[PDB]
Amino acid sequence: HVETFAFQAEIAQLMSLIINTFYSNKEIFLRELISNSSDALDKIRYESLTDPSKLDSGKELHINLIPNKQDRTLTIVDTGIGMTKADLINNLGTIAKSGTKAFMEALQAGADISMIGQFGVGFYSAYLVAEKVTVITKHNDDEQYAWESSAGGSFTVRTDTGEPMGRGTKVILHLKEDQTEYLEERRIKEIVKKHSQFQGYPITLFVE
Amino acid sequence: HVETFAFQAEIAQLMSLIINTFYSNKEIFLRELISNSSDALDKIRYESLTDPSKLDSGKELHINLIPNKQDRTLTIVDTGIGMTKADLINNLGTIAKSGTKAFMEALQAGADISMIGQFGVGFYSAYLVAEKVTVITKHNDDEQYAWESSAGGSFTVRTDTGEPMGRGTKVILHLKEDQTEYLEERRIKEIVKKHSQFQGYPITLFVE
Ligand SMILES: CCn1cnc2c(N)ncnc21
Ligand SMILES: CCn1cnc2c(N)ncnc21
Repeated sequence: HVETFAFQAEIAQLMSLIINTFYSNKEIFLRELISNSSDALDKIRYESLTDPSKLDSGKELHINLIPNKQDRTLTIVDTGIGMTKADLINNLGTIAKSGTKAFMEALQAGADISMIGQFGVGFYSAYLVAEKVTVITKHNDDEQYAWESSAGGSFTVRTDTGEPMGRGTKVILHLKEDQTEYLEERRIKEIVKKHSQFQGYPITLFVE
Repeated sequence: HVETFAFQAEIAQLMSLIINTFYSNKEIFLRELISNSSDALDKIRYESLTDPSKLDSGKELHINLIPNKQDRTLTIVDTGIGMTKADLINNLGTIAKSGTKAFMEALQAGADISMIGQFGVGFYSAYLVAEKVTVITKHNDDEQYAWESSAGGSFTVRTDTGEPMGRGTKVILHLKEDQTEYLEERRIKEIVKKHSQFQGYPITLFVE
């Protein structure tokens, strides 16, 4: 079945600022989520150094970028450590609150939105370009789940019925109608080469 | 007793470049290590969300900066997750190698040293200002250890005899003789306010 939850009020308010506030360097959402995938991979790798059996769910450590003009979605796939039910419901929220509140301070007090990842809340930069975000995720210790929000204050969590992925995370961006440039091959290569490309696992772009 | 180990050749070569290569924005070492402390704290906090008993070794989550003109040392203390014997010997090394090799690519191919933390190897920026670095560390699952290097290719690891700290990490910088400006109160406040001060735990400076 499906459970509906409210965002914490500060995450709710950050999400409203991102959605509305007119801002035209929206391409940063992609380095932020590639960066989140990098971290996830570092974590399952690190864990696998004292327990090779954590990799039983997959040896491959990579990030895939999969545009789809027909569904109008850009998907970021990584084979990182994934996320548990408590992560999606309570735990990531709690860790996010301070980063959030602080970021909202830096926003109304000078600084620009490109600095979201410096406060550990880059994930929400998805809402620059996406109307709905769907996250399919699987951690060694837990079931596969789907998390979904279109913002406006709430989110859903159901255990995921569909195709098993073994371990990792798949962020599905349902792109706003004026944001389709991010489904184009060379738009994508340009950003990926531009920003993120220090770290550090293979980033493969799937051509349609 | 004391065990002596060789650095991996790429860490050895990064450490030589940092030590020698004349470079005059050396104040970045401090945001890099404050940033490492921030991460450590995020990790023990995150872990404590599904197991409050991880905090049995200390509820306080903070970073202390302790200059000492007499011993000529600047110490960074955090009550983060700390580091185990395998972390100091094998595990952090392994995770560092790619970041390292890549950073050395960016160094001889344009980019400047301020970008060390972007490759997850900021810790080594200590050697801009320190001749010897001593690290006292304690993880819930392991004994207290001391790690020490003056570079030139090797490092030591002994189980730490002295004053128990409960949990966390204490980075002791034995400052080079021309680097004593980093023992001054307002030098320290200036850098700490300048760079790092988005995230996100209390940073307390101890006055002598
Ligand atoms: C910070 C939480 N978080 C955000 N993105 C991810 C991810 N792709 N994999 C695992 N955890 C994540
Ligand atoms: C990346 C490894 N690492 C570097 N610094 C620390 C630290 N203070 N506490 C825990 N781990 C650390």
